[PDB]
Amino acid sequence: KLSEMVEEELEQMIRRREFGEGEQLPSERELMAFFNVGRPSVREALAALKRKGLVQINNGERARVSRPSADTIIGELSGMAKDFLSHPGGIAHFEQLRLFFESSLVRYAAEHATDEQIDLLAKALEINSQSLDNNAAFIRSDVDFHRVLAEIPGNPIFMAIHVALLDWLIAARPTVTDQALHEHNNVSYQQHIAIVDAIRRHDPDEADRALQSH
Amino acid sequence: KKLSEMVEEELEQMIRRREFGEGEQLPSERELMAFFNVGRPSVREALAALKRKGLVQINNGERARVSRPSADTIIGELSGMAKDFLSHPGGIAHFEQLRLFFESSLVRYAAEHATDEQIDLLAKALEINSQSLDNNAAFIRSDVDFHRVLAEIPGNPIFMAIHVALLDWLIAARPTVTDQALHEHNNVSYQQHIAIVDAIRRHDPDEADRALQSHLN
Ligand SMILES: CC(=O)N[C@H]1[C@H]([C@H](O)[C@H](O)CO)O[C@](O)(C(=O)O)C[C@@H]1O
Ligand SMILES: [Zn+2]
Repeated sequence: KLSEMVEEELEQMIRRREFGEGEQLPSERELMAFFNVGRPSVREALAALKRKGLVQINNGERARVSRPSADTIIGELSGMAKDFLSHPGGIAHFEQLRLFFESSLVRYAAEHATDEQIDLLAKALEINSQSLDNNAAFIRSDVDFHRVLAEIPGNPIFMAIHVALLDWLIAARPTVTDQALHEHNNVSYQQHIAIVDAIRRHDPDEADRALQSH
Repeated sequence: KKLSEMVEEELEQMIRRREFGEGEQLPSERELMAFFNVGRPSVREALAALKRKGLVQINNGERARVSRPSADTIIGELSGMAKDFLSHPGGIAHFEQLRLFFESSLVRYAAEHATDEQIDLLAKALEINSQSLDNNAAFIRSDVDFHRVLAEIPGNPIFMAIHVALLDWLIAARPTVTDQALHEHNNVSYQQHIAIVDAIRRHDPDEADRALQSHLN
């Protein structure tokens, strides 16, 4: 069990950046005095770290830390984020994460959007008088509103982030029906109108409140 | 820029607006060429991108059928997007601003909702900042932990894990200042952390937001 404990502490020390990305790990003898454990426990812990891919060890050299890659960190977070959606409280936690992003977007637009950008937002809400399918018009207005909103700050990754957050939720649910989208879109349209009204008034507090009115 | 990208974007928007439903066949390549007035190579590139994005399914050489991205496709797309942007000079700045937008909402939340116990957790994190001003590694750990304490205030385990992982990557990625600059550089970060906590103690979200923007802008 001692070997598991030095393994866990060494893994945490690696994540805490107490060791860089070099051969930085101490020798076996130092690890023994550091933890007050025997050479077998130290040897076993190092072997487990190597099998996990956390260190490189050659020919009785000193271990070299190899931090988890971007893909493994991302893989862990994404599996966590995906699993939570199967629980009702996971859906609530993920909606709040999305809300944090959308709050900052609507507050930023209210304080920084030019008149040209505000007109772009309002145009996204413009429903044609001759529109034959009002439900389709609301779906179109919904997509177009969020694209303009997410692009206002000029950051080229924001739009992909916003779309990924909605896609993430949709992917865990069975396909949305046309009928349920209709009442959701009607609700969304009202909330978008109030947000744009607040952005026109350059009022971030009002914009945030229209977003959160639930 | 490219004609194929223009066809890609318009087709994606049409898919997301349900101008094509979920599961039906997209019009044929020939129909798409006339619809957009582009050549077949542009249509094929566009459809290939839509397949990569999980917006269409094309199996065993069939015609494209509208689908929706799975979790793995979404993750793959975000990871490819981040690698493309980070390969440009200064691209990491786009993610620094991403962290800032999320943390702005977090500190506003903290100012309105933090309990007295949560404020004490924050004050304790400031103490570890003050004791770490002369070691880069230690101060970076104290800096990350300070923002972790903030990120735990909502009680949201998904936001906290992702947000902290993001800022931890960003803070540790910045090249280290020289030894002579280090003490005062860390002190600037520490003083700004105090101002964030002070605004949260006064339950003033506007003040907390302003202190956060001086910290990260
Ligand atoms: C003077 C200065 O720029 N300090 C910055 C520090 C350092 O970049 C970091 O500690 C590595 O030295 O990071 C922050 O605290 C942070 O990202 O949370 C913001 C702060 O503005
Ligand atoms: Zn900081």
